[PDB]
Amino acid sequence: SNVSVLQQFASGLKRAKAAKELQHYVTMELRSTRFYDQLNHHIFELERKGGILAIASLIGVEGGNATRIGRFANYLRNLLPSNDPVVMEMASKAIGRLAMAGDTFTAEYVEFEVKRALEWLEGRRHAAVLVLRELAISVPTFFFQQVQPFFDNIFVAVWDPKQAIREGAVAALRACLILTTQRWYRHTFEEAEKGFDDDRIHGALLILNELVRISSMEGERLREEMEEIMGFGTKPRHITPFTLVESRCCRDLMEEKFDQVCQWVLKCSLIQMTILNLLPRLAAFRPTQYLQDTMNHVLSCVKKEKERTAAFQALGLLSVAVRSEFKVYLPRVLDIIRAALPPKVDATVFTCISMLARIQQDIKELLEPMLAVGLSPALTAVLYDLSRQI
Repeated sequence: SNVSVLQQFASGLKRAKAAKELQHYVTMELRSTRFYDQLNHHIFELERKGGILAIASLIGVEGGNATRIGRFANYLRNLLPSNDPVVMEMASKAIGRLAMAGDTFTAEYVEFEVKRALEWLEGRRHAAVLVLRELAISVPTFFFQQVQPFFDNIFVAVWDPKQAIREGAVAALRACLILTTQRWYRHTFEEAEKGFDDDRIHGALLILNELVRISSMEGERLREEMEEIMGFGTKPRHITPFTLVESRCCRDLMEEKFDQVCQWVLKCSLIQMTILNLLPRLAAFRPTQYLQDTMNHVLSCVKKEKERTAAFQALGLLSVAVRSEFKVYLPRVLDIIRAALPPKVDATVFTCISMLARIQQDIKELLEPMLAVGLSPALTAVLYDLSRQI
């Protein structure tokens, strides 16, 4: 569109931007090459979010080509070393979209990014971590090419005093460990124990919970389903239309967690959040001293604010995991819920009530306040699942 194209580009660069990007992608679906490259260069030079949007959308829609990959690789390699937050995450998304394009240059580009990430292992460390996460999720085959340098550099870079590095690198370790288990463990456990022996608390807890959770998917399945929250006999139309190491170390994992949860009860919110997330899975793997250590932190956090959601989620997982011994704290849990509801966050409280059902006739008396709270999709789905199961 030349002039109109440049105008729309400037407008998008200066909700509305998202709509403009979507329209541009839809137009690229139907649809010169030099003009498109020049427009991309103008938006790139000018703001950065619009440039990355245009580059990624045009690449993904129009399809990867040798000239396009060669011209846009320089733009990406210029964006990566220095940029601003949020824009970096968008750039990493664009890198992932280019990675999953499925071209001959994809292997070279992925190896180049992985090697530079390893060399790096703060707009650089976080960028490398995000790229590693995306490549692990998208291309396990080329992500498994470098595993020993992966572990060796990450086990040193993670324990640096940073938060975003921890958040991303733990997820990268999640993907790597999942791939390894589907297809190292001793080195991971040794490094985690050395680090554990307030920054060096939640990282070790996460690393141990990785082995515990991968060994036992039952605890993770409930969390995944709650986070998300025809017939064979039909006659087809007569006219067809056109168409081991994680089990033997899990004990030590739970052991080094029952003490950390008791120690860092209120040290340096983030640590409490991670502990609340990780305790129920460990108890689900192996439930009284561990149970008491988990109960203290969970019950303490439930009463407090800014952690009620995750604390109740952990409480529900604990109720599912421990059936008989958990009944002692039922009056405390019910009283806290009956205190929290009248103020109306409570959607997750309803979900945890559903998981607790996942029973007694007292639920008939408990029906009235939940209904009196009000309408919510979580409440409706919880009631429907309750009627299904019981």
